[PDB]
Amino acid sequence: SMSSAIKSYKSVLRPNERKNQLLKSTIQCLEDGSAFFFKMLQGLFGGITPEIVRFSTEQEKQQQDIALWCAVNWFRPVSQDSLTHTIASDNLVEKFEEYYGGTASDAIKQYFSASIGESYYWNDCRQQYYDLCRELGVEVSDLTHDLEILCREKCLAVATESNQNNSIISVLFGTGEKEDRSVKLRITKKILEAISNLKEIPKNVAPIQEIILNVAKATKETFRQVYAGNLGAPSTLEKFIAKDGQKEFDLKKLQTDLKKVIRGKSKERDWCCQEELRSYVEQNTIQYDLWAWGEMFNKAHTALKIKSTRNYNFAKQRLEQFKEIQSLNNLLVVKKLNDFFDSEFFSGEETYTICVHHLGGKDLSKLYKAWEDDPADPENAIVVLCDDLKNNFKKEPIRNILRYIFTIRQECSAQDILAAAKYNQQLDRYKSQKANPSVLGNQGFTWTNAVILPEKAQRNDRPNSLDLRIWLYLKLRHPDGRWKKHHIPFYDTRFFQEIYAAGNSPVDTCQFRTPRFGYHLPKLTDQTAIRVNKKHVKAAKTEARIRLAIQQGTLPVSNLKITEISATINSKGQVRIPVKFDVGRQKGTLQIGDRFCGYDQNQTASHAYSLWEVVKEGQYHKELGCFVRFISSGDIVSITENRGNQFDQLSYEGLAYPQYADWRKKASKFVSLWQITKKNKKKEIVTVEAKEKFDAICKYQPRLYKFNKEYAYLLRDIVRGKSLVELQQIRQEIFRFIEQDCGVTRLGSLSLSTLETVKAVKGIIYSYFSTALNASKNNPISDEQRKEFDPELFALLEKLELIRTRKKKQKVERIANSLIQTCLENNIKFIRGEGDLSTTNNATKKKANSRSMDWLARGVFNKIRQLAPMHNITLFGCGSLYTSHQDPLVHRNPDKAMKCRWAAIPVKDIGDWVLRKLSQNLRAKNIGTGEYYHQGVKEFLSHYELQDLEEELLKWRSDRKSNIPCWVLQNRLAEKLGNKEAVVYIPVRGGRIYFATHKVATGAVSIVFDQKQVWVCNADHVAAANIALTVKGI
RNA sequence: AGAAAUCCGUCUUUCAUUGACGGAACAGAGCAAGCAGGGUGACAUUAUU
DNA sequence: GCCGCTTTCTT
DNA sequence: AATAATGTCACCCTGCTTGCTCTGTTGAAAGCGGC
DNA sequence: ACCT
Ligand SMILES: [Mg+2]
Ligand SMILES: [Mg+2]
Ligand SMILES: [Mg+2]
Repeated sequence: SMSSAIKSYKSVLRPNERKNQLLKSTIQCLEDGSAFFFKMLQGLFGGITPEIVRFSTEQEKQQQDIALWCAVNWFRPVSQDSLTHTIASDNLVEKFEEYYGGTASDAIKQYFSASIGESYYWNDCRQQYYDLCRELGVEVSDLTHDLEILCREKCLAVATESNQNNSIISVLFGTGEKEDRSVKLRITKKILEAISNLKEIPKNVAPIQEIILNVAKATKETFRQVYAGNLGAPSTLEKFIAKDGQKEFDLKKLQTDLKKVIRGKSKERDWCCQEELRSYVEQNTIQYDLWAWGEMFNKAHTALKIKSTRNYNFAKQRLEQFKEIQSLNNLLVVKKLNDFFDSEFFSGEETYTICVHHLGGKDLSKLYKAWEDDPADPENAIVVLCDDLKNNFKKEPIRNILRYIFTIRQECSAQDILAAAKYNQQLDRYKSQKANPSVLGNQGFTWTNAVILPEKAQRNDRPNSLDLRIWLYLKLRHPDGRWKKHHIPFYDTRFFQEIYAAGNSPVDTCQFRTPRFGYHLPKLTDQTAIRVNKKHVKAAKTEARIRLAIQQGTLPVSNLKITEISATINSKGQVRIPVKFDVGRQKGTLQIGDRFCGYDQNQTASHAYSLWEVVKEGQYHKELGCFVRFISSGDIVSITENRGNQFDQLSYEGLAYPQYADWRKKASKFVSLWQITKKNKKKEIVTVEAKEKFDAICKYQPRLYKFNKEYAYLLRDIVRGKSLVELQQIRQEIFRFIEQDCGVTRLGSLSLSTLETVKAVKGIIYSYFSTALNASKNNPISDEQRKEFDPELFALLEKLELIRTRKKKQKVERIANSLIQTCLENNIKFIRGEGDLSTTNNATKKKANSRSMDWLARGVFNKIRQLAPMHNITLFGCGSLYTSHQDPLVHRNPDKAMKCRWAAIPVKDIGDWVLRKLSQNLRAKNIGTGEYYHQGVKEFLSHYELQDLEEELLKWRSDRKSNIPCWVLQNRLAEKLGNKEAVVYIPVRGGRIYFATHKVATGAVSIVFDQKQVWVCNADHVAAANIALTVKGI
């Protein structure tokens, strides 16, 4: 079938005063009718029955909890604006049972027992339904009968059966002739009859078309008139009659569609309360208008259905969580675990929830073993495990909690202790968990056929200024209630460029006139002569280029064949323009010649991509079950130029050290004048001269943006113990750093490091405000106070955060663009990406969590997911586990194959940290990836013939005076490699080098290491290859 | 149908009226975390009496 | 053919 | 032993800040009468 | 496990 995607444009409307008033009144009208339908539909959904739900969910393959669907429609947490019949949560269960005829299910119990925010209140929508029946002056059974018709006609969304657009307005309040349903039902039933018992199932549809025409007593030219009275969109049966006749016949499918029609049309639409309901709606809104009532209904109905569905799923989830909690609730082990706070191993003012990560997690087991194996030295076992654990990502255990656990290890096993910690976390999260309130929301309203078509646009073009206006033609409601259409303009140079400007190209047709869709605008020259206001130049430039393209006759004509464009408008005048377009036919599974890629997301280094082809002959891959060939690997990059020099906006690290001496000098003059205040001995004040820290920062010659982050921290430290006078002087320095020369307000790339730098600068200003206003636990400060004290610098807080927000949005867009453009250029139809990456969690260090917040792994994946189907490129998510260590084309071909990662360190640069890592890795044989790094250390010693060192290398702990020095390893390696500048391969986690069996990374070179031929590859390119080769779902 | 308008943004000790460039959007609810001060509380290294 | 309205469509 | 420097780790608070998921929307396709 |  033909796949499609959606692009869109967003601007603000510019109506004159009179039309602005009309638009304001029309939107207010639509909004008030929306609130009315919201309350009325809340009432009507309060009125559904178990048997309506049963009928709507009946063909569902998984059985639905009908009682729970009833519940999520009968009782809703709601806002004060729709609260009509307050119910205490106490009574929820009881009242539900009264309505349901039986005991409330456990999932329903979880839904009722869940928390709600303070501005929300439980509302009994079934009582609201009864009172609505009274207001309408109809019997309850009558309105319920009409509700059954509505839910059968798909006019309302019930459970898993979605609504049929806005059809409710036409079906219930429409003024026109309707279908002859009995005719369609008879014809459909006999057609299913006739095709039920065929003694020869034809391969083509011609005999079946014969049968249908004979039953319907019509010809191919009269079937529509006979069957549907020439009314409505063509049915499946009409289009079956329309088919060629040599086309193949799917008997199963025709029977399925005919059964659908018999099921949906067996009961007629005989309303009981139609005219009451129409009078009610019209009195509470405006005189009947299909479009306007449709918009009101759409807003209200969407708002209600999304929350009912979410609460259904949430209640099921909550029941599962509750059963998991009550399962591992070992009363005694939990109680003694928490008795840690009531024991003298804790002297804190307050307690806190004990979690798995506070215990070391699984490794608590190991610790118990130590205690079994060497009692009466428990402190050393604790210290050894803690040192072995320490990870730059995971949060370290609480030493006293482990100390107290030793006390009770005879009574409480390791597994029961970790079960108890898991129970603590799960119960806490279960208790704060909140049900979802039904609220109208602030969605806008859509006018259909609102944009004047580009080829019909009124254009007041000048020789040097194209008419840049796009006009909507909208029906608006006047004070007398009359609807009239008015022209309202808006500007969008991107919508102008991509679609709306009048193309004149003799030979070119494209979908969107922008580079990623294959079109580039002409270059501006010395003849361009742009003379506009300063605040329009960029827009002017785009206009100029389009003008040039029209003058050259090279502006492509849009091939989208747009016949109507709709516009969605809100109360603030903003307009949204959706454009749907076809992207090609749906792809089949991998053929030979199909190309696919994978991408690896990195933080400090570039995202990597790896490009592969399915081949007829070549290297076989089991998991793909095909032959594959490596095309190429690379770094994801987004270059822009400054007078010929290139910059990767994604990775640029700013000026090298020697190139910003002046800037550094200025910072230097400041720090020589100041000192850091510190008072954590007693209340006595300790002074250190800031230059000490500044020299330390400048010692290892960082590049510009790292330097700026480090200097931001320094400034914050300088600001900490000062007085107001001092702060006034310091305020002058803070402004110079932020605003001039190399400050984040003029320089900084889209790199993660730059975002962290801007965050550190915000930290400076935050510390300024905290110290100035004497902040404390008993004296919290607010934004009101901060703004009153120093409005300008408080404004800089928001400005810096907006800078970060804009950087991050632009960055996500640019990463997706670079990868998609790589795919288009290398004819890639499939992308694999890690859909698995961590966001943030209590078990992770706050520094790593903050970095991950600025990393935006999920956002990047979502953006690639958004852009890929716009070029018929499929994106698959895959689990990220072990993708950095698998050996490409060897792992799962046929067996599991993994290796450590390596770094290329010059021998002179081999410091005590290398020994730390080497020692740790060697004495680190364990489950998971440690085994591969222990193996890598083994191979390292073998290759460099340093095995004699292994022994003492294993006794290496940090700070031991009898540790082997760096000069030892450096001198052996320089003995063997000849000099001090030759590289040494070291196994280190996160290293950028992978020793691959195969040449699976562009630019790899083969060496022999530990008597093994192996390709020295970029580790992230290896990871991208691993991701590309994965087939398993996430 | 009313000549005005950066649609929204990015890079650069380069800030550009011919510099180089990028983007489907929107609503509500929910969840997860971060920071600046301030408190608590454990450990570890130095360097001494 | 267009506009503005109706209806049904099982995608 | 014991004091005090400097660093690590964690746990809490007030009042702000952020990213991510969920469940949805931005209709399709035909005829009619009046232009 | 990703992430260094
Ligand atoms: Mg990865
Ligand atoms: Mg700038
Ligand atoms: Mg990687």
